[PDB]
Amino acid sequence: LCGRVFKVGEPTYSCRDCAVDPTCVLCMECFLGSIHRDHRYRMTTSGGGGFCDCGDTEAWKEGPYCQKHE
Ligand SMILES: [Zn+2]
Ligand SMILES: [Zn+2]
Ligand SMILES: [Zn+2]
Repeated sequence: LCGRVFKVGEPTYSCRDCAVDPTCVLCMECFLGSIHRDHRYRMTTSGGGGFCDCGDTEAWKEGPYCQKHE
């Protein structure tokens, strides 16, 4: 229920422990309210476009939702 579309220069966060593949990402809001802030995460700046995968159970091996969207 996030669905945020990233803007130019916006940080995106993946979790190296939980992402199903390297394109699985969270926006800043969802990352900071998720279990993955305590994991090995990777921040990549968006060039614009793409979207947050919070809530997609097929994107995450654990912790698919943040506290705001669960
Ligand atoms: Zn989000
Ligand atoms: Zn969320
Ligand atoms: Zn994780």
